[PDB]
Amino acid sequence: QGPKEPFRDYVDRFYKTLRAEQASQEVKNWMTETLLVQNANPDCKTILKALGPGATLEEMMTACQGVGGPGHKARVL
Amino acid sequence: PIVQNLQGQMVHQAISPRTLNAWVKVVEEKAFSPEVIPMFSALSEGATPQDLNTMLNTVGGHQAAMQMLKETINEEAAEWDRLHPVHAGPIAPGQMREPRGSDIAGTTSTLQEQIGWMTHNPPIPVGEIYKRWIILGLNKIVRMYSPTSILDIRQGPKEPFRDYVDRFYKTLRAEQASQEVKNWMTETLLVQNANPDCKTILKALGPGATLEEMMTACQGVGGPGHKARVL
Amino acid sequence: PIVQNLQGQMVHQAISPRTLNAWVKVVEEKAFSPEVIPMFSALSEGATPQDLNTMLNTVGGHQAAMQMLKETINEEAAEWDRLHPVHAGPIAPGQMREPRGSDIAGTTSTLQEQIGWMTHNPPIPVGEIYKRWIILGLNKIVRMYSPTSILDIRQGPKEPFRDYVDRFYKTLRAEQASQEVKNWMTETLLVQNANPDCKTILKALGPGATLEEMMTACQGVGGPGHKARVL
Amino acid sequence: QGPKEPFRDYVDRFYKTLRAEQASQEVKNWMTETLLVQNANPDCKTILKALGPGATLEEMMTACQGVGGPGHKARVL
Amino acid sequence: QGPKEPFRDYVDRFYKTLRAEQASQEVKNWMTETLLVQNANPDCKTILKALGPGATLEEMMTACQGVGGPGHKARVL
Amino acid sequence: PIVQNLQGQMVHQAISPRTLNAWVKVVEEKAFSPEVIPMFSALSEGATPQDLNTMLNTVGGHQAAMQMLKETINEEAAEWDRLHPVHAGPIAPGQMREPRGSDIAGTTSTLQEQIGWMTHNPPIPVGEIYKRWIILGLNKIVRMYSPTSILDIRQGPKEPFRDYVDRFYKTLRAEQASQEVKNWMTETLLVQNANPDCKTILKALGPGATLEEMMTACQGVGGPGHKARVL
Amino acid sequence: PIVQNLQGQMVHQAISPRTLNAWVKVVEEKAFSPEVIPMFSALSEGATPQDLNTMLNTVGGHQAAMQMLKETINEEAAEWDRLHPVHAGPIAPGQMREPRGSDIAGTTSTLQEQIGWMTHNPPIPVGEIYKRWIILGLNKIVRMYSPTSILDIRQGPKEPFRDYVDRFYKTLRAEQASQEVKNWMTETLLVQNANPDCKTILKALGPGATLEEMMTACQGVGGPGHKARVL
Repeated sequence: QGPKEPFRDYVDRFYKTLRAEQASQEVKNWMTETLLVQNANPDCKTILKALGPGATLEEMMTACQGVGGPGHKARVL
Repeated sequence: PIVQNLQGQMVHQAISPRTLNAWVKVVEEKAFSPEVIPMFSALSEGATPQDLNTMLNTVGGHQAAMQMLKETINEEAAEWDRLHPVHAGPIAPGQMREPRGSDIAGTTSTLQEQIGWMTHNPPIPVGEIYKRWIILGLNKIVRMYSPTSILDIRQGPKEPFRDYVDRFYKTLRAEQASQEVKNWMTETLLVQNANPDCKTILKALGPGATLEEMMTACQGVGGPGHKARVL
Repeated sequence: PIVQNLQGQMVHQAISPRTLNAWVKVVEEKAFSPEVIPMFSALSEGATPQDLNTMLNTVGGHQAAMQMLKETINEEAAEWDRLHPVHAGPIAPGQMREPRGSDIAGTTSTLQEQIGWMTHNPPIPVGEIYKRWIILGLNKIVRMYSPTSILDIRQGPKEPFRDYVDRFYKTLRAEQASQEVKNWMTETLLVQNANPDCKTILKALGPGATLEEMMTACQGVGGPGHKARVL
Repeated sequence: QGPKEPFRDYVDRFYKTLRAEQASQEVKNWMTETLLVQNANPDCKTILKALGPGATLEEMMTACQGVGGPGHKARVL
Repeated sequence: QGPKEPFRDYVDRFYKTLRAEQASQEVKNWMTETLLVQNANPDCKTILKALGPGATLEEMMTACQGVGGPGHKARVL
Repeated sequence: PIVQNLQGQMVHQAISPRTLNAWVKVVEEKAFSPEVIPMFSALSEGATPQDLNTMLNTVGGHQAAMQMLKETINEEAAEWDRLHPVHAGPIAPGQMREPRGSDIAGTTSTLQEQIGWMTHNPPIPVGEIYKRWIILGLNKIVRMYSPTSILDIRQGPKEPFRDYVDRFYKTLRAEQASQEVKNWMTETLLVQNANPDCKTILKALGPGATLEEMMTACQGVGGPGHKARVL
Repeated sequence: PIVQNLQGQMVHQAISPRTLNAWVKVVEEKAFSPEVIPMFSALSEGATPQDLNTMLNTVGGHQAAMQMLKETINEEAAEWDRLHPVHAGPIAPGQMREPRGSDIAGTTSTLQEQIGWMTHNPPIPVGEIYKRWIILGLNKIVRMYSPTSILDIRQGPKEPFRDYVDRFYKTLRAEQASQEVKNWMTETLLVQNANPDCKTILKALGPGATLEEMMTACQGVGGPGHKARVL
């Protein structure tokens, strides 16, 4: 993920190439835990690390609809 | 999907490619819009579990939303399997082996066996429950999509009542709440977030006001007439 | 909808997706126009209550207007047991329950119950009544859509009769009045609302002058009744 | 109704004209209901709009009787 | 009702003398509809008249809970 | 009212003088405050309508409110006498004749007769309904006595959450709304009418916490989210 | 509460007006102070959930603590029900149901029903349990009340030991920590938080002794204001 690249584009790019997985279901789950913070840009990585381990995709998706993209307005409630 | 009754016993016919092209076009045009959720239900006919995954699997770009939805389906399927028509141990020969959470879907069920448990004895609503779980996942996706809350909608200095109302209904559509709660709020929130000029007109409408009367009251130019000095 | 005649008894099937696509596109572009109202009546042959309900729920851009229609169906359903027969409550075993006000639509009664009372016993016009109520809602939407009144619509100084008369007809569609009263109003209307250039030749056709004769005169004069200088 | 014209003169002038109209009752009732409010002066029109739809001449005149003058307030003339 | 006397002050005074009236219950109720507006000041009276005929004490109190002071935009101190 | 069981069958006794004097003083001290509503129910020990009516009849200065309460009680009696069974005119000998809506009232009933229906034939709940009607009228009075309402509550620029919530708790017993609505209102109101400094603190805590947890979060931060710290 | 036993069987008498006034006045004048907790034990002679609930509901302006306390009671009732589910559901004919965890709450069960399981059949201490739950709620409330914390206490320059020791003991009331931990803390805090002039006196007194001996020395040396200033 680039510094000006939004989180949603990065997630779509990950899921789009994950279609071509050609690998185990166990491996996909195992990768999914680390990959999101691992390939993240420095701007969004701080939040992803703050959420930390033991978080589902729904929980992370909910958190990430609050951070937005570069030059955006803050979200609160 | 399964079809035929009065002209003989039901037969599973392959879903139309025209419908698949329309689904791709709807996804390209407005993937995350709330209007997609009843459109999917409306197009769905003769629930055969295997066919229900075709809409999910033929999706283009927004694969991530479908993958998140599958985790919701898995949670619902597991909850159903363990708390509702739960079965585990031995069962008599020939029996349809009381379907498990994964077996309700095409994931661990093969088509000839699946069709067999649908047509041999009285209907089993396996596709119907699976379809309900998809609606529960779709309800989450519109919530994830939404960028504005119910309170974020306000009428600016030069913004018409018509376009203010449009935005209020658009965020209300994605609010996912009780019918009573939506109504109880609608009476005050429109008045609270309205611009001063229109707010005086709205404030004197009074309690128990119908949407039809609100539409007739707000129809004209909204010039001189009413005076709020009593509330 | 329920359909089948020549081959045997009627069977509940789904609306064509090809027709649904055609309906969706005209609704996207001509949403509040009365030209879509005959399409609704013509295409809704053999209507089943649940299927009619899907059309209302799948609304896009023009959602706010549709919410007033949702309220109207509920009020009409209530009126159907308050002004029209409430029809007791208790019923002897082996009879199909019979439809109460909310049972006319999809709100409280099931599809199996709807098909059951339309097939087992003489057909009940529940789909026709709901269709009638939806059309009544469309007439209300057209009424609220209207932006101008008969007195307000006056022909501009550079405006021709052909473009003015179109605005009068568009305005007239939303007036909801008896034909005799509309004729009675129409009689002096064209000379009353015409511009000064148009009025001199328009009133020169004789006593009153029928609308076809006014159109005939309009054809010969050309443009706003003067040659050249259009813009 | 002009700027200083009262409702009593205005309604009487309308009835003086109405009697010579020689036309069906439904047409008369239909034009009567909307015309009086529309051709009323701004000051009286505001009160007529506040009173609003429903009833017939008896209740409307009864309300107008209590309102008095050419609108605004009592203690002018 | 005086210039700066709110409805709450005025209504308490009206019921204070009604305690000592010693009259028929029907007559007291029947008189009350006219008496409340009759002894009201013109600023308060205009809004009381705007509520129209057939208005209960509860309805009048509900209106008087939103009238504001001895008439809005006029000093109370 | 009527009291006694172990020592023998029920005997009539009048209301205590300290209770009556305390009731007079509480009205002088605290007027129509919502705290008086549970206190009045506690003070009114033994529900005999004629004795309960004595508390209403001994009220001082705030007589104007009592007239509205009296009319409210008359409306409630009218509702009771109409909606619930009216019963036959004559009655079989030995029976005391069942109380009507107006029989609850002190004006229609005689005390010996009133005690009779609470000690001869099975006890009629006349006191329970008479108190219910009075409580319903007192509920209307707190709305009239209110100087502000929930959507008019707002946190000032320097106000700490303690000052803001002290005011909210004072108007809380003037809400008189359903628990379902009240829970939703409590969740929504506090965050949206908060000052910008407090909004950051509330945002940091976020949804998914108890009243105690939110209060603990507010307690720890100090002042409106920081203030003077001379240590 | 249910009064006496010597004369015969227990008799339900509503809470005394004098006790109710005294309780309401103490809450008003001392607010949310730690001293209100033993006063609650003192003014609650005879324990019945409904009567105890009425005392909480009679409180004036100071409603906020009562609302927080009410939520805490609900949690404790829920906890008792899931902690002990052994007697849950239907019971044999002749038994009056007997309390469930939620029936202990004054907002759940009825007054006659509450007395029934306190003396008409085997006594369950529901009132004493409700009092204990209230005390747990009060322990939580004094955390909110507290304005200064032990390590932030610094004795002023002209401030004497008598003000300082009083402040320390008053502050320590709301910590709810065990006596062994409190006694261990008490050993070093007194010389640590002391001002320079009083600190040397405590250092001089040194290890061993007891609070009476330390206070005896401090009381004997007098105030910090000297008449030479060797201090």
